[PDB]
Amino acid sequence: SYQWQIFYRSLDGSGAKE
Repeated sequence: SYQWQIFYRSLDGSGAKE
């Protein structure tokens, strides 16, 4: 239920960090 948990999940590597 979060931006990443919902988006990043689909994104191979959203966050720049490892």
